[PDB]
Amino acid sequence: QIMEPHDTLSPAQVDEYRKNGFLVQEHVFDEEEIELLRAEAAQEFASGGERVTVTGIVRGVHGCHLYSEVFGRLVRSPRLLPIARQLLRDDVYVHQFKINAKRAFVWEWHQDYTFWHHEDGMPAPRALSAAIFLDEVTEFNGPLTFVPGGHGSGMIDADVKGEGWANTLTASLKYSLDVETMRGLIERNGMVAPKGPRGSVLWFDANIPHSSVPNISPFDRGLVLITYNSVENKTDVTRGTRPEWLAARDFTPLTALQATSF
Amino acid sequence: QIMEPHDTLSPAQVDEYRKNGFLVQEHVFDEEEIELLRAEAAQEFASGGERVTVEQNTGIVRGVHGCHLYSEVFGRLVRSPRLLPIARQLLRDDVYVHQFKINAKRAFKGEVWEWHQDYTFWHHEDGMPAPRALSAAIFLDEVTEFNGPLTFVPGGHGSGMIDADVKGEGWANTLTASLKYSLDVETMRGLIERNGMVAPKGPRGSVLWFDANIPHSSVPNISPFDRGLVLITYNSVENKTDVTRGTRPEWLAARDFTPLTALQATSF
Ligand SMILES: O=C(O)CCC(=O)C(=O)O
Ligand code: PRO
Ligand code: PRO
Ligand SMILES: [O]
Repeated sequence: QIMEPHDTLSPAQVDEYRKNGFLVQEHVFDEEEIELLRAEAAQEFASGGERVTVTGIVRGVHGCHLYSEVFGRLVRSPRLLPIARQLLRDDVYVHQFKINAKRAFVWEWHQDYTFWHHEDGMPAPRALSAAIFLDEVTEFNGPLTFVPGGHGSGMIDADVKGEGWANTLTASLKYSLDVETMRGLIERNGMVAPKGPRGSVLWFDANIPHSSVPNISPFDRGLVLITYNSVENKTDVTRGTRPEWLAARDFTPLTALQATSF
Repeated sequence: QIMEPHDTLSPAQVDEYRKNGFLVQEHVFDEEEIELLRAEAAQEFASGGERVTVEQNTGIVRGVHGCHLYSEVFGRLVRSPRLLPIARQLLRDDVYVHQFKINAKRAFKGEVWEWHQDYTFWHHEDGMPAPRALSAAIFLDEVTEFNGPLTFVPGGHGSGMIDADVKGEGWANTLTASLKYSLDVETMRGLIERNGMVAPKGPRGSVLWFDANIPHSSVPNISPFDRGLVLITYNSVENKTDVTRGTRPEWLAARDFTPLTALQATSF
């Protein structure tokens, strides 16, 4: 049995990711694969307990690669792992895994690294996220939106609206970026909401500012977001404040799935 | 503590490797790193017992095999961030060590390596099912025209297995001056008349990457200079050898196919 030999990004793709802070690869996973991932997402939303977040409809579920065999395999996929290694220039592990159901009918502006630095003791922004598109992403179903090049600043200041971690994944975020700071970033660099078909992968930098608007449209915008971190960049578990299913503590380097008879 | 971020080959470098079947990177390891490896090699030649091979005319050391299984230093080298990411890159897979050897090719007494493709050996002796493997040869000494450099047929890997005459049952003569698989003389001449021969040179600490199927040879060293090479053969995990058709011990042909991970920088 055989897996396709590992594909990595071209030098122009790597340049684009480094310059913009994001990159889309279209049609990484096929329809049948996506539908497997959608079924498992639905299982996780149904049975995830305290790892589910909520009007009261599912907003997200966290940590599923620790609890689902299917998602545990996904993060080792040869479509994903080799690019994560290549971009981070290290062995890698999963810092965070989440499925953000942007149901058919806000995430405020933020840099992920800001969260992971302060909540989890991530020492440098040497991490990224791969967002797998379970639905077509269009202009109308609340696409992730970025300030391109906005990661080159580094961490940007934000008020800490909370003395807990409950508000880290609510509509009102613990470390939101203010209107004055964003207006500046946006006037300088612009805003971009990358689009793509079901099965695409959107890669984005831990430090890139991003947001998404409410989805009142008729279509869902399900994303599976896998955050890969450099093993060298492992979080300081002594500054960590969160459960495992938000901030991993097993730093074992990931290895790629091989083709087996089962 | 910080390891330098993993460096991979450029697209030009990869293209050169695929087209020629070999590639030199100069100055990968520094003198002090090489000296550590030289000292460990000397330990392995002194204590490897049955894993050590000697030259026939004289009894001086020819080779030692499997050291990554027995030396911690050599166990870490194979995981080095200077080596592992390139092997992963070139084999487009996770990888493991099929074979590890140190070929000492001393100053005046070092003997021939006749023309051979490594893959021919690994396929028939060890059950490697495709040539999706490569060797990284670390230069413990400057390799020059005169100290018996590995010599290749550039592009000679792109015909698969070439036809060889087999000498005997068993495997002792896989490591000798006269090899169990010797190449057909007219096919050799034809290969060479169309592709030429090249002996890559380079300073101490270089790495010479070469394809599992590239024809290669080396002459005796009559310089007053050693040519110690540490040869690490990485194989694709997908391409793991079929251990049911395997005829040799573990220190010639690995059985543990666990994918390798890179060394990190720790406080010890
Ligand atoms: O449409 C979505 O929100 C993606 C699919 C999903 O999250 C689910 O199957 O429950
Ligand atoms: O708390 C966290 O880590 C995730 C990622 C940024 C917003 N919510
Ligand atoms: O027997 C082997 O495996 C090595 C490679 C060719 C010569 N000796
Ligand atoms: O080799």
